[PDB]
Amino acid sequence: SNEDLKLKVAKEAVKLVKDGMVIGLGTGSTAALFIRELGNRIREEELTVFGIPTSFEAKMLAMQYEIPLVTLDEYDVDIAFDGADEVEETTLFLIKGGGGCHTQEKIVDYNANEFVVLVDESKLVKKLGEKFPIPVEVIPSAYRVVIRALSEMGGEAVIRLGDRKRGPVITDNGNMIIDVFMNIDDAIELEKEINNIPGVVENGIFTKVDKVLVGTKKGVKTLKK
Amino acid sequence: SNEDLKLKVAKEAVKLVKDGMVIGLGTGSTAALFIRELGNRIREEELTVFGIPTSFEAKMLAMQYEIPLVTLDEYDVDIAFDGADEVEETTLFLIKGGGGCHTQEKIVDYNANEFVVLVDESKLVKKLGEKFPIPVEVIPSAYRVVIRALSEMGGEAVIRLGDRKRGPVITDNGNMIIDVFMNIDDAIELEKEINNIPGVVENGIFTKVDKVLVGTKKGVKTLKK
Amino acid sequence: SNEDLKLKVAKEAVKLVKDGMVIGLGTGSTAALFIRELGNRIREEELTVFGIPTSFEAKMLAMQYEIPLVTLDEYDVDIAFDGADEVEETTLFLIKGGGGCHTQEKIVDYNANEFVVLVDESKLVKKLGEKFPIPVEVIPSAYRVVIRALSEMGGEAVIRLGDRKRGPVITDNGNMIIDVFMNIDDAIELEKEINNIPGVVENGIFTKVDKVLVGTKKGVKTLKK
Amino acid sequence: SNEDLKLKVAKEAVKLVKDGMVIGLGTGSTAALFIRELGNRIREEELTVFGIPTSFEAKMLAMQYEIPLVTLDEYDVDIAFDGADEVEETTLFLIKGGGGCHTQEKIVDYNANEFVVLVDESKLVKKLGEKFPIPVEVIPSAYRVVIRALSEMGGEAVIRLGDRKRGPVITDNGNMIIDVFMNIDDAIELEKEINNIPGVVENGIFTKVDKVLVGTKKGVKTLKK
Ligand SMILES: [Cl-]
Ligand SMILES: [Cl-]
Ligand SMILES: [Cl-]
Ligand SMILES: [Cl-]
Repeated sequence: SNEDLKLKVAKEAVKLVKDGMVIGLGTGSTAALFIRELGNRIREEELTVFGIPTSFEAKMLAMQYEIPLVTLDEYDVDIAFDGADEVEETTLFLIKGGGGCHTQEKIVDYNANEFVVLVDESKLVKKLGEKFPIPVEVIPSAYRVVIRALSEMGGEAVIRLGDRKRGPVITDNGNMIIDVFMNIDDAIELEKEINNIPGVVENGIFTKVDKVLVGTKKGVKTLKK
Repeated sequence: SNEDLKLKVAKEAVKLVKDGMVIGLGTGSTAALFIRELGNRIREEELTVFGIPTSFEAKMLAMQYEIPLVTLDEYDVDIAFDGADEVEETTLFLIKGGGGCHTQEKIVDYNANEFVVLVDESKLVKKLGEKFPIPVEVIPSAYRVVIRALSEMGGEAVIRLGDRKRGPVITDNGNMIIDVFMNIDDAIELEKEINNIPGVVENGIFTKVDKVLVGTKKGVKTLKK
Repeated sequence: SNEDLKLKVAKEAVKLVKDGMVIGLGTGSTAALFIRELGNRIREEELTVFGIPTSFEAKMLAMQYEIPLVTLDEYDVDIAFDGADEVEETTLFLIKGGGGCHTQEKIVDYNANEFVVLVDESKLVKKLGEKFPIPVEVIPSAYRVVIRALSEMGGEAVIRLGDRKRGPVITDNGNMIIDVFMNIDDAIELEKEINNIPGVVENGIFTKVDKVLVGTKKGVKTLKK
Repeated sequence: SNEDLKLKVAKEAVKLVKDGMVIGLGTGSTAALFIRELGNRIREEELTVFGIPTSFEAKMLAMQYEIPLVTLDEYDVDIAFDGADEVEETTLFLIKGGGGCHTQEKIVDYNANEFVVLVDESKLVKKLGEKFPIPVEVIPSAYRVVIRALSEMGGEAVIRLGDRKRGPVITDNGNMIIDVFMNIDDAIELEKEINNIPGVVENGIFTKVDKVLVGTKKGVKTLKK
């Protein structure tokens, strides 16, 4: 699972943090390494830096690494750092939500002044959604009719089931997750269309990325449109 | 308040129900009268009719009037009956969610085989949203950034505060409500764009309807197309 | 995982269902097998039987096996069937909530006219909670202070984390789960005390049951008192 | 409604705050005045004091008066300040939850090193629960069986309905509120018994106060012991 490349991008990403910044703390294994680096760098350099978490996980990690936490209802974010399940090469469109936290991730990431994605090179894809389903957070009363709508749109949609709870996985917001495989022609339009299905709260297509840091065997390349 | 006209429309609407149907049970004063009529009809004619609620209000009234409730996750709705805050005369577009329940309302109403709106004549308007704000259900962590997005779209947005609970009104789904006055040029497109703001769950613009029953002093008229 | 003994108990349990009943549908592998048997019986005998689910799992299985679902807010349950993580041999006290659904389970199971536990023989224990921790559903804001409370009570408490969603496991009600090992010397009082910790929603000690059906190699035995 | 008395208690209460403390920020009109006073004192004396909110209201007010906010999952509370609907004179037992926020209030207030209640003189009563119902926060699926349980206990239990939303008032936690009139013979035991009803999250009886500051025409008096 490319941990050395993940750590490499985390250590490079943390250099972008400046004293006085409010930083969005992403979710997933790559973000988690970044949160540890930020925690270290805050302590060792006596920085005044606050974090806004994108999940209970990010919140609990921040606490462990002693990053002061604030909320988006109180502060704007200077830079949001987050991972991705896929990054489309030519567009820098993402699929996120493998970890079931795409809703709070999007809220922070799209609202930050800058949104930086942190990935190892294996996340790069030629075609978004070819090999990874789109996560969709759904109001529980609407699961059947959202599966219908997604199926009408050409998707193969399945409810995400839990490993440590019986039945559907539940998000930090109390909703279910449907994962849907789609042939994505126009990712911007598809993101809009899925969100307009009654019962859909948010989906894992991200189309507003400022830049992508990619850990490779050679180093860290930056991608920007 | 037009109670006479509301009762008239409810009494006429209940005649559309056929034995064996699953009926969507709307929310608000007019839908409440309909639920009473439906319960009375089920009793007096011994119909086998089930209901699917759009709110905890609808669930409680169904209990009170002995309408057996099933779930949208198992059954499609033959006819959904619901109220509206505004019905635009030329388009039959609606604003709903004055009572805070537009999200579950839309899940039921848009998915019903037939969606029938029940209003008294006072709800008819020349221009949608000229005199009533659009309810928007919002993930609580996102309220500040959603207010910003709505303001940047030209809206006057205010968080709805409560009287029987201190602070923000909370929906049946656990979220907050922002009410936003907007100049609605293209209702179909605005509905879509509001839903694509991160942190927005659903909004009160409704642009799909089968027919609108309107209680007037001379009787109930049916609007369609 | 004793699938023969679980299937055996499910097949015997379904015989207790009578035409016209409302049946509580439990959660977990043994309950799932019962739900299938029930659906088969309803179909092959053309029974008029309704279900009330204890979880999103039970809801989905009821859909799959064509059991019409109603609500506890409208109907009482004739017989609730559910599984257990442990059944104490002398008292028939249980631990439930291994699958994270103990809160809704307890709501249904304690209120049913008859509550029937279904287990294979491996679930029988000499001492409740010696080898299995008590699940505790917790308001997220409270997890730290609940860990403290449970520790004061002599428990070793740990937040349940997931792998299909990053971070804490979230219940069907949107809360967290703390699992706590305790030396249980009065189950009835411990259940009551845990529930009086601020931030605790419900716990997995069950001290009310009508009978326990146990699948053994020599047949299904029935335990009571 | 005794506004000058509330103000005078708030002004006296704020003197109890010391630099470096973490303070619990209560809910309701009297607490809101306290929050204003605290915000003023933090700014004017350049205190390093943090607040932990007991509601979305308290969080919103803190932000408005620029009190830095932390969470109970991160920090313990030195002093929690909160209001009350009733304060029984001889015992200092309280009823809280008039504003629908008793659950988060109890989580903070019971966990504080010191819990201070702020009331005007009109909140003092001879007998707890004689003139005011006990708020009870209830899992929505359980409202009928919880009404039943409370009624079996001798209570007159009624669902609290909203005025700025249709149907049941919903808490910050996404649950319903049932208000129940009871003849309270043993408050400590009743608090425990109500909490052990399946589907009850928390109730408004509070039995653990350190002191009560009372606003009277003459001044502010401290009740303790
Ligand atoms: Cl995620
Ligand atoms: Cl509404
Ligand atoms: Cl479970
Ligand atoms: Cl309150």
